[PDB]
Amino acid sequence: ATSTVTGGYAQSDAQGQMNKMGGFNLKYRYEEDNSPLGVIGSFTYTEKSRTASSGDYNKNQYYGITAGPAYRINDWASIYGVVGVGYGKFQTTEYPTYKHDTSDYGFSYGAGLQFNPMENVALDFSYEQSRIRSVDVGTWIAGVGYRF
Repeated sequence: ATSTVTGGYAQSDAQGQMNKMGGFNLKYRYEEDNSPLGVIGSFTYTEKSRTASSGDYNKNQYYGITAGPAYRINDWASIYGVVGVGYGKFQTTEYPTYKHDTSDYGFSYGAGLQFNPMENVALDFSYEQSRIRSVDVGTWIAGVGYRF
């Protein structure tokens, strides 16, 4: 009741001399009447398969937490806007100790369309933009969920 479970897949665009990335997203939503908006929170984790040479594989991970108000249109015209914080960090494989890891945060903004009936048959699609340092992020997500 008054809860939603959605899972989706994200693809992130690569800048020249780089590779694409994949992300998994989980979302929770609260059910609200017309006059208060619905609250959605999403957690995203980025992953990349190992690359040639074991010197640098899946070293970099990205974490993002976003929150925003959904507006429910009875037609398939629903509008959601969300803002989050995303950061990247390098983690040690296990034993090889070194002091080269770095961390940086950026602000992401996204918008999506939503059409939902009861049960799993509700779908949402959103695009997210990360603000432009020497690498710029473009992410498209598609998720499916159910309510109560």
